[PDB]
Amino acid sequence: GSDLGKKLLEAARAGQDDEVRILMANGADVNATDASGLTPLHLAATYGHLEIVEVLLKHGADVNAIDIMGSTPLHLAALIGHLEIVEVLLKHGADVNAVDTWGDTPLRLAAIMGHLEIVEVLLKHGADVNA
Repeated sequence: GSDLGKKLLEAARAGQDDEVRILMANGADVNATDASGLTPLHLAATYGHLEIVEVLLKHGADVNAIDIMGSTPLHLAALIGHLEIVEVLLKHGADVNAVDTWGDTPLRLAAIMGHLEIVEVLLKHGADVNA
């Protein structure tokens, strides 16, 4: 039979907000992970799907879920450059100073990418310049 968690990951990545809600109401685990540890929240945060990020969080998504590389959804939003998603993640308790496998924080990632508005937001939320 079909895997609801795999469908939830695909709906979160595709930006299908109606399907995300339906899947979860029918038993899809909000914290379903693929082979690399990516959750629906990691995918919605990467693809810039703000409403899906908010829906996932309201349904109990782990805001600080880490994949095999230690990337939290905040790392992914800061790297790509989704400002409103960074702000929503921080509001829901994202670890501003989370360090991935390469020793990078969301602040480092936003800085190297030249995402200055995100840099300022992270710093205002307690990003440690020495982490």
